[PDB]
This record gives sequence, C-alpha cells and structure tokens, in this order.
Amino acid sequence: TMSVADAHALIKTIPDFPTKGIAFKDLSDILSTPAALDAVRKEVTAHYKDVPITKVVGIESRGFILGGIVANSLGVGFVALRKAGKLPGDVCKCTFDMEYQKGVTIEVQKRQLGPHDVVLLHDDVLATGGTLLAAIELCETAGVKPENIYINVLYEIEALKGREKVGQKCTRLFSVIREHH
Amino acid sequence: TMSVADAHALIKTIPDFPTKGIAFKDLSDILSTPAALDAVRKEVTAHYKDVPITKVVGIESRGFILGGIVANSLGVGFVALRKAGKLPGDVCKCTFDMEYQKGVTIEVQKRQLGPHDVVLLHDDVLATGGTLLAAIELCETAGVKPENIYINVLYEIEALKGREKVGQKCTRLFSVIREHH
Ligand SMILES: Nc1ncnc2cc[nH]c12
Ligand SMILES: Nc1ncnc2cc[nH]c12
Repeated sequence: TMSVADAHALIKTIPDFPTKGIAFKDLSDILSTPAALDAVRKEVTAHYKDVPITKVVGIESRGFILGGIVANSLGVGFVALRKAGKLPGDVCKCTFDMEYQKGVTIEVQKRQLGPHDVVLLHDDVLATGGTLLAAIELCETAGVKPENIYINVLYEIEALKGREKVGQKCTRLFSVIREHH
Repeated sequence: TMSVADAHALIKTIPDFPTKGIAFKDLSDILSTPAALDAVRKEVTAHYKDVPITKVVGIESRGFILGGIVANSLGVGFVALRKAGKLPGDVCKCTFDMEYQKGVTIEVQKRQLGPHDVVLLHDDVLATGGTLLAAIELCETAGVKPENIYINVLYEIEALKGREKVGQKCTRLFSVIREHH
C-alpha cells in the first residue's frame, strides 16, 4: 500500500509554467494513481474525524477533484467556489490576487452556506495564500462564523509563507504534503 | 434515504444563463446534499461494477466533482481533460464547440492514457454532445481503443439529441437523470 510520502514522490515540478519564473507543482500523478489518491484522502479524513464539518468548500477547479472526494468520504455536501460568471443564481463575491494572476473575482452561491455551517475549505496548493484568504472572506460574508472554518491543502509551498498570510483570518490549516527543503 | 428521483427534484433550471436563450441546468444542490450525491454516486458505481474501468476521465471543471468521487469509489485513478493552457507537460489537443461557446480547445496529458486503458468519460451535462465527441477523440489520439471507452453523464437533455451525435464515436452512454418531458 502506498504512503503519503510515496504520493509526494509522484509530484513533478514544471519550470516556467504557465508563465516564466513560476515553478509549477503538477499533482496530476497522485490523482491518476489510486493508491496515492487513497493515501492522501485517508490522511485528510482521519484528520477531521472528530471535527463536525458540515460542508467541504472546494476552491476553484483546482480544488474540485480531491475536494469532492473528501466531501463524499466525510459524508457531507460539496460546495464550489468559482471565478465570477460561472455560478448561476444569487451569489456572494470577492476580488483577490494569486501567485500568477492578479485581479481575480471569486463567487459562491448564497444559499449554499450560512451560520449553521462548519466549513472545510480545500485547495490543491497553498502558495501566496491570496486565494485562500479571499475564500475565507467569501464564506464569512455568506454567514459562516470565523471559528467554524477549517482549511486543508494537498500541497504547501512553505517558502512563500502563505500560512502566515492566511493566519490573519484562519489558523486551522492542515497541509498533507509540504515542499521538500 | 434519498433516491435518484429525489436528487432530480433538486435540480434548478435557470433562464438566460450564462447568455440569453440558454436554459441552464444548475446541479449544485445535488452536490451540496450528501444523500442526493450518494444516490447518484451509487447509481453510477453499480452500473459499472462489472466493467473493467482503469481510469475515469472528467471532462473539464464541470465534470471534476462527481468525476473524482466516482474514480475513488471505483478504486481507479482520475484524469482531467481541460481547456488548453491549464495542463502542464506533454499534451494531446483537440478543438470543438459546445452549446454556449464555439471554438474551445481541450487537452489531456499524454502520459495519463494509453492502449491499456478502459476509460469511463464523465461529464455533468450532455447537451449538444460537442464536448463529449471531442473528448472521445482526445482519448483515442492518446492511444485508448474505441471499444474501451464508456460514457457517463449526470444529466441528459434529450431534446438536443446529443446522444445520437456522440453515437458516431461511442454508443455506451449512461445518463443518471434525463430531463423531464
Ligand atoms: N506554483 C504553483 N503550482 C501549482 N499550482 C499553483 C497554484 C498557484 N500557484 C501554484
Ligand atoms: N444547458 C446547460 N446547462 C448546464 N450545463 C450545461 C453545459 C452545457 N450546456 C449546459
């Protein structure tokens, strides 16, 4: 059976992608390898076994794959947070900046979150933390209480100190894998 | 316990979205309601219980959520098919047209699929079938054999006869829910 470390070994670092100067972390092989995906999924689910999560909020398409898997594994519903224009109906919005794109607008359907929810935010990679900080804000504007937000990321690039950045709004941050030094 | 019909009742039809003249099928409430998501997931997994699927290929972000859930449930890897520019590394490409967007380019990482694979393509909604037809093409260019491709969609809008369109390349098409007449 593969371990989280084995999953880690499947990650590829692609230079100058999408734009030059950006070291892209390709997590694709963890997702296409069942034993590696199970290892990472189990790590997340065990971690929140005693946390009364009511919804998993996947941050953009990048967080949909494992986000959905975790939601179904925990037995809670999944809610998508997407760039503006993709979600229909009443929505809450917020504008932010991420590692290789500045001026993005995220949205969430108003009806999917509120005061009663305990949210597990999920993102594939934690870089500058701009996307996550914006995501916490959105959840809170929708009515989720600050103390009821937890964060999970598959891969953390500690060098960019995104953790401290996000720590201004949420300090319950669990990363499955951290970039090797 | 909710049934597939109950899941169906959670779907909302949004008029003139994203552009006027388009009747958008909002599947969001099935995904945020665990009992409805379980009902649909179970329907898909039972259906392919005896099919030797080796990979689930989710068609764009729209197919990532349930696509990932099905992949992990079946115990196979998940492979993303995305619009051009989003996937890094060597890729196979193809250009198509969908209900409210003409001139889209889809891609798949070359290394994720090949001759040995039995693919379950998954898309959230089957409309004109342009996206699916293009997806089958991509899989085949990557090396997947025509007889080794199966298709699953969560919701089928039969009125647009996408099924016959896709039937030119693949006739193994299972839709969980079909639009009411
Ligand atoms: N360096 C990086 N690698 C992979 N995904 C992201 C997303 C933001 N920054 C990234
Ligand atoms: N009418 C429609 N509703 C929801 N999703 C899609 C995707 C293509 N056409 C659609």
